[PDB]
Amino acid sequence: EHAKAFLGLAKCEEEVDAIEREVELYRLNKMKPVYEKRDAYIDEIAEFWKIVLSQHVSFANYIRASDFKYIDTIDKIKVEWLALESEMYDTRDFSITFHFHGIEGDFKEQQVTKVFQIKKDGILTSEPVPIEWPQSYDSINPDLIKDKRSPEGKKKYRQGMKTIFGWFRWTGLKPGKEFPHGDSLASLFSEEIYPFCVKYYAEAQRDLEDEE
Amino acid sequence: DQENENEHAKAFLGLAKCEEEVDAIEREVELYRLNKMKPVYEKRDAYIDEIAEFWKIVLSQHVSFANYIRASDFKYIDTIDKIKVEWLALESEMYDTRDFSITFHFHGIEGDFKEQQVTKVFQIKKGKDDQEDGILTSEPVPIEWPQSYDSINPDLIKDKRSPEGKKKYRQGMKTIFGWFRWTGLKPGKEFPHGDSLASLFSEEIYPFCVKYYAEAQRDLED
Repeated sequence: EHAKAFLGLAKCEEEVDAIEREVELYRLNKMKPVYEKRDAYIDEIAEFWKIVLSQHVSFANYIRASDFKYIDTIDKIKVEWLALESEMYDTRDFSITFHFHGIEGDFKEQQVTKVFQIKKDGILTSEPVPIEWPQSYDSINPDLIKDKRSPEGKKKYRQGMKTIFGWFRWTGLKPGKEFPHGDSLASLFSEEIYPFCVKYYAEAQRDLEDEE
Repeated sequence: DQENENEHAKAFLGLAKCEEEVDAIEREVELYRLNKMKPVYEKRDAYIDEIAEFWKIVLSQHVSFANYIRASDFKYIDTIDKIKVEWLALESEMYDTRDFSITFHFHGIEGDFKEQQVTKVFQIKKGKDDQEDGILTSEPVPIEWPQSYDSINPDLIKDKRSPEGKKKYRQGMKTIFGWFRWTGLKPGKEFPHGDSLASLFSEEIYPFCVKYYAEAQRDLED
């Protein structure tokens, strides 16, 4: 028994999913103007992103220690939700653009955009995007390493692919063969870091305020 | 740096205003969701009423609900055969999007617990200064306690100041029935975590009961 009720409940849950979709699209549309206005003010604050990325708890766990030298050069982060350009896109789909100020003689100033899209629930996927790795990473650079057959050549390949730079060539299509948990890192940016960066910034001052 | 510190000040003022706009947007979005969902909840709840043991299964399925009350109370929680939540913000914009009334119907137990319908109201309140999103508060609402709970019933205990009376008193206030007189305005003197329990209902149990029920029915197979 209860079959009739169960079928009805299944249809109701479908209606709920549809509403959630409409609600999120409504929110994304309303937020676009506010984010633009907000980001313009952020661009006026020196080490904003440096401070935010160092304030986020789990972010640091996704990358290597030696990466913070370059992460600290991030001067701008902009996320754009693809669903605002067309349906066919999940509301979780987005492009994220980073601007690195660089480091004289080691890491060049550059702007890199990576696109994340849901594929079937569902999982994020992406296409590799070019990024010039720090000169300091030549020994662990996948495109450079000559002969990754030796025990050290493999160690170095693994070390480099686990850096934030390895994340840029992540696709989510070869589980176990790419930067670990690239999809979770992406979600960190679109769901936490970009939307609530100001709150992280305020918390960073608050924290350094209690130590005062 | 009179220009930069001024730029930072301008920036901070600008950001504070942006957050205010975000807060306004969040409310507008939530009102839209609640209005669209109201009709779906009514239809879904009508199907739920055709499944007699639905709520008993859902409530035993939730991961933390059980942590709020004595295992002893489940005899009575098992008689709940209807739960309906209504969001107050839909009736007036003076209500916070988190404000709601929850109505329970208990089938009862012969000679011990009367069949009855009870509605409790929860509304946000703030203390000012600190960002404080505010906390939930409520007013006591009448419910007829089980006859067997006579000795721990707050309104029947004569002493409740003596060693044994105080113990019996505290036991009763920790039951689901004690939760009905919770208000959130007398910390340490009421049903423990009455506020978190109320949120469990409006944010988890009522909205996702069907997912909990399915998960429970799924564990009966394989």
